[PDB]
Amino acid sequence: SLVVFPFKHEHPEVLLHNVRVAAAHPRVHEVLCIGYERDQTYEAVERAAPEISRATGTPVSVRLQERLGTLRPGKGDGMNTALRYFLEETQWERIHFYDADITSFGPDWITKAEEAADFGYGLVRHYFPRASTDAMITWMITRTGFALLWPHTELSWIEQPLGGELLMRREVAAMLYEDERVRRRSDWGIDTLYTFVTVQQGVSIYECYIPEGKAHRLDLRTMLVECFAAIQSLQHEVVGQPAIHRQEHPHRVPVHIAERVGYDVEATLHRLMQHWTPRQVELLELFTTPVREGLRTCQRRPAFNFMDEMAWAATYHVLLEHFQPGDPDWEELLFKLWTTRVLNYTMTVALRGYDYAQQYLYRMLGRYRYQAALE
Amino acid sequence: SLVVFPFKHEHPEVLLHNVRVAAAHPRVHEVLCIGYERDQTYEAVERAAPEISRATGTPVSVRLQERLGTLRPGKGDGMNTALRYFLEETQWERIHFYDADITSFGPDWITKAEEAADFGYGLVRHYFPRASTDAMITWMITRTGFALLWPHTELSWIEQPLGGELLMRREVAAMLYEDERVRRRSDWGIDTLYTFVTVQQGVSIYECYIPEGKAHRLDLRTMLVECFAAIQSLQHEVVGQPAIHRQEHPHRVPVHIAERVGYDVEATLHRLMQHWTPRQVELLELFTTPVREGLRTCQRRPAFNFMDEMAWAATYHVLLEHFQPGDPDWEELLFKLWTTRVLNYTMTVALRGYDYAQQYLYRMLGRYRYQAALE
Amino acid sequence: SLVVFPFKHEHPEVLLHNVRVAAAHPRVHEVLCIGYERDQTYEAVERAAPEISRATGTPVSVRLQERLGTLRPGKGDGMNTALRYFLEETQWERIHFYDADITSFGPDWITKAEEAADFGYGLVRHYFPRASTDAMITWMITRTGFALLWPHTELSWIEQPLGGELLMRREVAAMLYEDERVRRRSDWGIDTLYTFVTVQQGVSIYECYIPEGKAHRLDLRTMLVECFAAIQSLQHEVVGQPAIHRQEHPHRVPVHIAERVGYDVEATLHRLMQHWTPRQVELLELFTTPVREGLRTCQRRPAFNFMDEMAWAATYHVLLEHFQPGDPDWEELLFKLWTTRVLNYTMTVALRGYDYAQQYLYRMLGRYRYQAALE
Amino acid sequence: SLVVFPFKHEHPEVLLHNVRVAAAHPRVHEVLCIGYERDQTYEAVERAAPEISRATGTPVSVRLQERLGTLRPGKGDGMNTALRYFLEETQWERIHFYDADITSFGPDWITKAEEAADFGYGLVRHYFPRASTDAMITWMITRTGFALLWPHTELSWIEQPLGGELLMRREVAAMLYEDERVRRRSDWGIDTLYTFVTVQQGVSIYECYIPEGKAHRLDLRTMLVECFAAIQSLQHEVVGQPAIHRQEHPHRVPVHIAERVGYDVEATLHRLMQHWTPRQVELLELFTTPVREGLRTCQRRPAFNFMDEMAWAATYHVLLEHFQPGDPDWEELLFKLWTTRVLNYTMTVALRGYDYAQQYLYRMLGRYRYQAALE
Ligand SMILES: Nc1nc2c(ncn2[C@@H]2O[C@H](COP(=O)(O)OP(=O)(O)O)[C@@H](O)[C@H]2O)c(=O)[nH]1
Ligand SMILES: Nc1nc2c(ncn2[C@@H]2O[C@H](COP(=O)(O)OP(=O)(O)O)[C@@H](O)[C@H]2O)c(=O)[nH]1
Ligand SMILES: Nc1nc2c(ncn2[C@@H]2O[C@H](COP(=O)(O)OP(=O)(O)O)[C@@H](O)[C@H]2O)c(=O)[nH]1
Ligand SMILES: Nc1nc2c(ncn2[C@@H]2O[C@H](COP(=O)(O)OP(=O)(O)O)[C@@H](O)[C@H]2O)c(=O)[nH]1
Ligand SMILES: [Co+2]
Ligand SMILES: [Co+2]
Ligand SMILES: [Co+2]
Ligand SMILES: [Co+2]
Repeated sequence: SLVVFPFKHEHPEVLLHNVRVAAAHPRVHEVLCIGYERDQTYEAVERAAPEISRATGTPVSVRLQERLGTLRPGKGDGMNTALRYFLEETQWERIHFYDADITSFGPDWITKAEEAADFGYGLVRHYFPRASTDAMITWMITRTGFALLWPHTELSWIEQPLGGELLMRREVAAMLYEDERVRRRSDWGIDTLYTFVTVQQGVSIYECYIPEGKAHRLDLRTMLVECFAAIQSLQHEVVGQPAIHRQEHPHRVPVHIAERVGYDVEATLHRLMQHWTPRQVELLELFTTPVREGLRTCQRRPAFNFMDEMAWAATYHVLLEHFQPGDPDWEELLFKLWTTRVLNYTMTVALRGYDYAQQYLYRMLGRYRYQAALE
Repeated sequence: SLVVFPFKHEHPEVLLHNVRVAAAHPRVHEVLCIGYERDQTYEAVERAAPEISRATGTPVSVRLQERLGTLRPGKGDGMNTALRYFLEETQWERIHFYDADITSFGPDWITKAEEAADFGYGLVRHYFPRASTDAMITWMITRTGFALLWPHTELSWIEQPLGGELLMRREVAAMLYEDERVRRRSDWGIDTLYTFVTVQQGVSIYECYIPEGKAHRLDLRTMLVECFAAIQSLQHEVVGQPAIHRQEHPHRVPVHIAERVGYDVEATLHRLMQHWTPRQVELLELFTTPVREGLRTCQRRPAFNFMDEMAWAATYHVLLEHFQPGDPDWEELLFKLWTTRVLNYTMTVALRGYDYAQQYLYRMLGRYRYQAALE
Repeated sequence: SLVVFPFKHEHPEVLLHNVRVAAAHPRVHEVLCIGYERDQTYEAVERAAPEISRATGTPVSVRLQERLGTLRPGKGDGMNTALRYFLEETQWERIHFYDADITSFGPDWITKAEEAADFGYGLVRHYFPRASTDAMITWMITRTGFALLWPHTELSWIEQPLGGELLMRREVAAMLYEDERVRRRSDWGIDTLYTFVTVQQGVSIYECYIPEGKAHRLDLRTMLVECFAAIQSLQHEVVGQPAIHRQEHPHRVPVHIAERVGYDVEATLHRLMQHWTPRQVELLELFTTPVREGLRTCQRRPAFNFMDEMAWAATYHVLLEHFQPGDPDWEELLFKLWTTRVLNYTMTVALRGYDYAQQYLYRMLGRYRYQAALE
Repeated sequence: SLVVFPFKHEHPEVLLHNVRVAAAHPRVHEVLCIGYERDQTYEAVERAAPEISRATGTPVSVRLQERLGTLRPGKGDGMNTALRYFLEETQWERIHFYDADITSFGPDWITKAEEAADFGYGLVRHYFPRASTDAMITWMITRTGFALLWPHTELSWIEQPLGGELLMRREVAAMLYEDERVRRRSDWGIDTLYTFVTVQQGVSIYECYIPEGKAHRLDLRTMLVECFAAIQSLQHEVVGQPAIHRQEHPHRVPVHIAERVGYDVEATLHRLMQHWTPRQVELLELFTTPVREGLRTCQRRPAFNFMDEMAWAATYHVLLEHFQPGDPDWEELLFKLWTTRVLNYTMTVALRGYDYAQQYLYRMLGRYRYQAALE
């Protein structure tokens, strides 16, 4: 198997540790790191590589990403470069991707994915326990979108559709790399695209649980806009009824993960009152009253009680239809709109406890799916 | 929709309450109670029925079960009689079954099923939080069997395959009632059969979670042997890869359920030393040494440490191949064998806490599925 | 025993229920309700009383509170009126107080206190599980104060020093009513004074745990200022080393209590920007820089990250030394100061989970006790 | 301070690690290991000592225990030897004891005790989270005894009265070593005696919480009889009302501790049926019927449902009055009697979950204290 670590700016020792873990694994035949630019991380890896592959017997190499897509040159280009290399320059049966920033990485992650692949599956996705104010793009943007636009499909059931830790087999990777839609997604939209098109092609999927969680490095705005844009670009797509989808049963959350805070609330409330623009005030005219009045209040004081579940779904539709990717005002507006949803969820749900928050989030997708199936 | 309550011996007020709840529901067009015999429960319902249907506007009636199967006349005959009535004497689009003994029954159960049915599903199964020493037939017999015999299929993933609370639509019911295999299962085997053949036909299934649990009346032996027999009778069947199967994400277990005890341990230990027979001691010759020696010890003192996970799987295969349904010695032997498994799980797993027990049980099915895929 | 319910404005049926519970208890010899004014609740009780005491055999009566203290005529006057009545016009050995608003009241509360009293104790205080954003006066004002000013004593170890549910025996009541310091505390300061002087007199105290919690009616400002003022007035008091103090071991919090929210965050954030005054801005000159700059920001936008644990202790000392009871500006400033503490605790601690929040609060008192012992 | 590790047979590296931890601690001026005999552990320490003390600057030495008591030469003699050494041959202000077998020992244990000592306390006891089937001597024998014999005192409130991890200051040590009762307790009875007489002298006590628990090496019979014997020997003692006793607030149990099993159930059930004697059967004549009949059943099959809470208290009184220390039949009978109590608790309480078990155990002491205060 080929194991791939895409990296942009990262601590050399963190990446090197993961590289060494992967190389030492009996089922890994090659390690490839794909870099954004030729920075210090890059040179650090390039120096260590001869040594690592000499010690473990499995070859390790670095490359810059190629420009394969047509959006902002980001992780997509990184990942698709690995796909191309994997497909065109190696003979290996399977490819793994893991984020380079991971500090809780162990041989077990590779084993669990390899074993599931042996069982037949075409895509194996790792998924993790998460703090109740983490993963707000995942929940309020990706999974919400999937639920609202493809309620009868497997999409919204996938636990971590943005996750960069997965194993695909050669034919699945070929399938995706062929696909014009995924190829062009050079930015943060790439994981969304991998998730969507594998499901749309009826690839069978297993979700691995990694009980110890994904410790990593601790931009949010860019990721938010590009994820939403990814969903918007797919909105007219047609998806068949489910292929095989199974998920390893989750363990209880680790205490240290259940007990941490996703963000700085004071700073977020502040941020909500900044970067206003007469054009944004105008754009709000497109939204339902509660939302329009709600968000306008944020010029003077933080307001978010208005942005409950049903308000957010209404807002999501309007965004789907009018959001202009690349327009600074629309991006700021999406950022602010989403922020109020996060804040509302934080104060009315997250503050009720980890378990309450989980039961809520799942019920939220269910309510969205049901509503969607009504129209 | 038609709502059906199969009853044998039950407290009249308990059943009448459930009947009244169902009749009052806006989506229920008829209630049917199917009785084993014409006892006091029966006459109680028959007297109340004119009154209830007058007050709610939806018709309510009682009938004796018909003899439709070829095994012991039990619940199967009860449920298939309802199927027949539903298919042949009404025009309704959907049928529910709920156990008559349920005391925690509420309009919600009907709503959740009807809503899932609207979504498209062919079978909707209710499932509940359960005490860690409950559902030992479910886990050690049914789910174990499904995992060991059809590891690549959806069968072992179904949460409560013995569950009597479900909704099917007309074509799914027709399809089951048609089927020689389910029709003949007049005994406790019926839920196993409903579960098996719906999955084998690729019916799409949704599992509803009812967070408050299923409070009901608190024979075990009969149920055990007939459930095992059901599985044994299906052992040569071939099952395709999964159809659509989705399950509502579960809430945390209610405290009162997590904190209760499934059985009397002292009495069970005693029961293990009773009803011995020279023929049973001989039959043990067919089992691996640890098991044979283990079970033999039980003539003098309770012993069960020997009956771990791998020992039970070995035992299971031997049972599948040699267990003679209706033979008193085999039934007693199955009962004792299983009892050791339950005791072993109780002392080495359940005693470790509710969560540990759950993570264990799910991993057990996984280990069994993996092992089965190996041969 | 005499059981006493002090009431101001309450639902007649809620109080009448509690009255009836107490009167029906075999250990209760009289029930007394003490009213603030002769409103509808009062007339409701006065009408029902003859009937209740006829049915249960134990006498029930209502009275207006007398003016016995020298601050705002509030709960103190209510409770001391009961004390006077108890001591001067009855011969009973023990007196209970319970808030009239309680809806989870049961004969058990009385039993548990009566049994503890039998054991020998002089004061029995009931304490309950509480939502993690509840009891912010209790934690940030009363317990904090106790820990900061009397670190070596039992005071800060009392679970719910503001609690209105307790049982005292005749001599304890006599001792309190005698005391000019407690007599004069006619306002919300009274429970603080009851707690302080019983500990100062070395009365032996037992804390009863009521596992179901105290459901009650759902002013904050007046209570806040009067509680703080009570502490301030005691600040030069000397207190001896601990007498007997024991507390029933707590059960796990009920889910419904752990999962509810103390307050409306948006509204609180808004309130923090209101009722400013040039005089308040000036008064801030007396506080450390982080706090002064912090609170000032609140004229434009909510700010509270600055008001951590240590910042709060710093603030507390300044308040102890300069806060003028009755001065509208000081009262407003204390309200805002405390609100920022609550917000800080909410976002950095409470959001981490009920358990984390409890471990934190107890460590906070520890950190405060230690710090105080240093000077 | 002097830190003492008493050892009998232990893994050299485990003890040496703890010695090195203690010596490296800035507050520790000397380490002393006290051995049972001159075995391998002993020689291993004797060799390492020069080296350790050389490296840390704080002297380390080993000695055999002196024979100072009049019972079996065990741990008591070991600890009292340390006491003597401390008092007679050093000038140090404080002494710690820690079990030598501890594998989760850290500088933190010493710090927490030293800081509490700084606060004024005479005795500091460490206490830990424990598995719900651990500490059955502690609960069913020591705490139960203290509750039943001295209900109005602090004794039954001490968390871990058998605990070997504590810090005492010079005068407390002197006071104990002076005392004929404690001196003569050369066996396992010693911790019981340290606990009892410090409380009887009104020494102020603080209980430190060590949240990570006490991992140690995994005889039971001997310990059981000598702990019971200790309590029996004190039964006519008179104890005053409480001196100062405070306990650090506990954190949530670590998962790994909540999830482990204190013993082998099958083996225990077996053991209950062994080492019977006609004289034991006769001795049972002294006990209440349910118990006499119950225990007799154990000759044929395990029985324990009979040995609930009230049955155990009745049994305890009989034992207090008739148990003959040193009589093999009485010792066997106590062992069996206790074993049924443990089994009953295991099956009716422990199996209900860790929290339920704790709430139960504390209520048990409460029920016992109340019952005791009745006569
Ligand atoms: N090659 C490449 N890697 C990237 C790029 N952007 C992010 N990454 C890497 O993708 C992985 C996930 O990114 P990260 O910033 O940790 O986002 P996270 O998903 O929030 O954990 C990390 O290894 C990043 O170094 C990019 O533009 N090119
Ligand atoms: N008609 C009919 N109903 C039965 C028969 N046996 C059991 N039942 C009913 O089927 C439902 C489930 O039975 P129950 O004894 O509660 O088993 P459990 O809850 O699944 O353990 C109850 O309503 C019983 O009254 C039978 O032979 N005929
Ligand atoms: N007699 C009298 N009772 C009062 C007064 N103020 C409050 N109470 C009562 O004291 C009890 C506690 O007050 P409540 O408003 O519920 O405060 P809580 O402690 O936050 O629950 C209730 O029964 C009130 O009706 C007062 O001025 N006089
Ligand atoms: N000096 C001495 N130490 C002993 C004796 N018996 C036990 N110990 C030590 O006392 C400590 C506690 O004993 P241990 O067997 O671990 O019992 P437990 O941890 O309380 O169950 C350990 O360090 C033992 O090595 C004895 O007779 N003499
Ligand atoms: Co990352
Ligand atoms: Co039932
Ligand atoms: Co109230
Ligand atoms: Co030990």
